[PDB]
Amino acid sequence: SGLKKFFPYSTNVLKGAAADIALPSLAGKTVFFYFSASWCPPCRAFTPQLIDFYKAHAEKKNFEVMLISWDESAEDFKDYYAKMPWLALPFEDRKGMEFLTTGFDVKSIPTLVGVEADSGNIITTQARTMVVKDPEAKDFPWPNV
Repeated sequence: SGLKKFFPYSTNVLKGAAADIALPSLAGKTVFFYFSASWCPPCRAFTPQLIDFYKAHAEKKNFEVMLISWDESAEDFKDYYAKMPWLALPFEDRKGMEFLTTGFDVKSIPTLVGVEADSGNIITTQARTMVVKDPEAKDFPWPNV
C-alpha cells in the first residue's frame, strides 16, 4: 500500500519555507500526522515538546512529522508552520485536512498519529501522550495496543 491514500487532493507537501516534497521520500520511515493549530493553547505548548523530541530522535528513530493544520487562515498557518522543522500538508488543501481529520476521528487537538510509510498501516492515535511520557523513545513508535 503506502502513504498515497492519505492524500487524495495533494501530491507534494511542504518542507519549510516554500518547497514541496514527494511521498516516496518518506519510504521506510514512520510518519506522524500532527493535527494542530496556533489558536489552540495546548497545541502552542505541545509543539515545542514535540520539536524537542523530533530533534532528539527523528534521525535515529527514522521518522518524520507532518503538520495537518486546523488553523483559521493562510497567515496563521504560515506563522505557525514557520517555527516547525518538519513537513506540512499545504494549507490550501483544506479538504485533505478534513479527510484525515475524519479518517482518524480526531476530535480535539493537539493529536499525533503514527503511520508506517511503506505499508500505510496505522500505529497509534495516541502519540501525543507518548512523546511526553516516553521522551527517550524507549517504546517508540508505541503500537497502540
